[PDB]
Amino acid sequence: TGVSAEAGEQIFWGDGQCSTCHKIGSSGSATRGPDQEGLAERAEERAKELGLSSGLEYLVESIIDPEKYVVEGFDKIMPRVYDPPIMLSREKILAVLAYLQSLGGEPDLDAIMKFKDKIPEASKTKVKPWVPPLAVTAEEGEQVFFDESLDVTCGKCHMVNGKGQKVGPELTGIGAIQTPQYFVESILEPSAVIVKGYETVFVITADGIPYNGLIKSDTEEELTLILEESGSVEEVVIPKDEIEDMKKQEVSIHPGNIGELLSVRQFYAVIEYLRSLK
Ligand code: HEC
Ligand code: HEC
Ligand SMILES: [Ca+2]
Ligand SMILES: [Ca+2]
Ligand SMILES: [Ca+2]
Ligand SMILES: [Ca+2]
Repeated sequence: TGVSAEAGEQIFWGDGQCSTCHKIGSSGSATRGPDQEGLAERAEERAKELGLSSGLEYLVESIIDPEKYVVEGFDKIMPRVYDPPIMLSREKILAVLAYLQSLGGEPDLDAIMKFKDKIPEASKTKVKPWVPPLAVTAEEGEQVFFDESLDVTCGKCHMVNGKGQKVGPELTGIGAIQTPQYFVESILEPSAVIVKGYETVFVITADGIPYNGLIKSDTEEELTLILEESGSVEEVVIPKDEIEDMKKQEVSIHPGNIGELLSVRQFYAVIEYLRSLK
């Protein structure tokens, strides 16, 4: 569809997967990444802070090396979209850059095209095939994911296509977006990346009672938390008028001991299941 902001808009909201994490003002509802309304002017400010040549250069860097600068208040969750699974082509990345410049600015197509030689070509990805060390399948991993007889049951906290229970985020579609490495880290190192909105808070009430958990809901009169202990979860409803302090902690309720609770087979099967969630 060429290199035009119009093409880029279709890709951002489509096969680039950008809108699965980013909203633009009142368009979209995704929150895993920052709202991109006003991004073109923000990029000019980022480039100044970072000693880059232009806002455009910051936008390019943000796609080609997402980890190089991490927006405050977010973790290293954005994938390299020119690598698997997304495998977004170079022409589509150039188009998306034109779209990003249109978010409060003016696309500069000649300037974008000069960055072509810095954008990796998806077909030339250097990522190696994911090969688990024993034979596992996605269907086997689905069984593990929902198995309530294990010492961890992913489905107690994550929904897929209407199955499971919501504590952490819904995982439907994540295999179209994320890498097996991100799945490994998410399972075994849960606090390395905290999905936005799923932070643990530490609350203290006026009566001196502590509660540490994630926020399920937050109304004008009640804060509902989900607490976790030994893989089980529990709700508590705290009257807002009784809250003395609340602080976000960079820690996850996803358990930290899954490497002790899943066999090698179960673990690699679950990864294959996650990859399959297109
Ligand atoms: C969720 C898994 C994401 C996907 C898919 C995409 N992005 Fe993203 N992006 C995400 C986060 C959490 C962050 C902030 C942390 C960081 O890496 O800096 C970003 C950031 C950006 C930025 C910078 C925004 C800023 O305010 O400075 C840009 C320009 C950006 N992301 C672009 C972008 C595009 C075009 C995507 C589709 C090809 C895309 N992102 C996907 C999370 C996620
Ligand atoms: C509730 C006590 C949980 C259990 C059991 C499991 N997960 Fe979890 N997970 C939970 C939360 C609250 C969060 C968000 C905060 C964070 O740590 O990032 C997560 C996150 C993930 C992710 C990342 C999702 C994303 O959108 O990027 C993945 C891939 C994930 N969790 C996988 C997963 C698996 C496979 C589990 C069973 C072995 C599992 N989780 C259990 C909460 C809880
Ligand atoms: Ca970044
Ligand atoms: Ca995590
Ligand atoms: Ca009140
Ligand atoms: Ca209790």
